Amino acid sequence: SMTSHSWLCDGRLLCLHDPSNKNNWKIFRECWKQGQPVLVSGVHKKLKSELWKPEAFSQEFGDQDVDLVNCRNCAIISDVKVRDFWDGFEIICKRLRSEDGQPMVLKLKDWPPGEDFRDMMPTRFEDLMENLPLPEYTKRDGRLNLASRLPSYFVRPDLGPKMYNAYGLITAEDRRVGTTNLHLDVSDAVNVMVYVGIPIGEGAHDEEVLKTIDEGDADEVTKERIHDHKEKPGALWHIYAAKDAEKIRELLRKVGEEQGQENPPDHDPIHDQSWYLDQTLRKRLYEEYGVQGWAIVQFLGDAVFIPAGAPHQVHNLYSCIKVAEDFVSPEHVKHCFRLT
Ligand SMILES: CNCc1ccncc1
Ligand SMILES: [Cl-]
Ligand SMILES: [Cl-]
Ligand SMILES: [Cl-]
Ligand SMILES: [Cl-]
Ligand SMILES: [Mn+2]
Repeated sequence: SMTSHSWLCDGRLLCLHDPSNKNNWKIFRECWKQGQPVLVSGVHKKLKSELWKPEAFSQEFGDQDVDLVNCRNCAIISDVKVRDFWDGFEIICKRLRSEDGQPMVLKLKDWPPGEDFRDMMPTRFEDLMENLPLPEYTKRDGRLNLASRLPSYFVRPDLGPKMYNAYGLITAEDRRVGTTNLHLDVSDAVNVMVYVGIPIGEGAHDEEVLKTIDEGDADEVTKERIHDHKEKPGALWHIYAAKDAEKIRELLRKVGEEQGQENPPDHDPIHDQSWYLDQTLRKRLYEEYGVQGWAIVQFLGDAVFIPAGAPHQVHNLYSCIKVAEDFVSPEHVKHCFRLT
């Protein structure tokens, strides 16, 4: 039967089932006040699906200049055309190649650039903002969004949304690599998976995707969404409570030292955005520091709510289009305050 919600991560993660249910706030707010992330499924069904395809982005915007990142070695590919990224999104034999002759795993950097999303893509902007879940929190003028209401004593988020476009990681070696490394944001955010691209030509790597989710520490209820409902999995997240950020810094300082980095004892390895916590680092965090995280698989249409100050990392399983909006909830406004 249709139900209001369910639990993931063995009861530690709320999953809301209907993105436009006017009563969601009653379940949401209790979980949110405790510093937990929240998942809302089904947002894809509310969107105009023709607006969120890689072929449309290539056709409409393909002549713009951009930089890309090689996810495997963090190298920048400077001043290429945006079509060079999009035309390889699903067709592997069209991807830019590394010196070694392999197709590259690429991320499109800062596109649309800065705050231009609304000006460049006015129809996409309308379609996203009108269909965000928890609208009193997430809309620019929502009754519980303080972004437009705070003085300069608080860091205000840039006008959004922001897009995250990147290929899926492929090999066993790629399992230890991040699409986006561990970092934190001083505002809350909602991140929506608007498109998942399962490739062709080398499209058959369905079994390395299961070993990544399994080793990623994903829960048994999550593994059932694949095998039983045939939903398309985009990305594996790890999120940590804001209260655990300093223990995470202590671990990454210890590991930097062991790997012979030379860092001052105050340096911030989370702000550096230089680490991805692989299965080894996540076990060590748990055992040596007492810190447990939320391992989340974001499927097509899943909205991930990320609390202000919560460290998080993302590993694309397949090619993804994500769109995120920043907001400032009253629950987490401490995280953006400039004093004490
Ligand atoms: C896939 N999204 C990448 C991302 C970057 C920063 N924060 C959250 C997500
Ligand atoms: Cl548009
Ligand atoms: Cl709401
Ligand atoms: Cl990064
Ligand atoms: Cl908090
Ligand atoms: Mn982030």
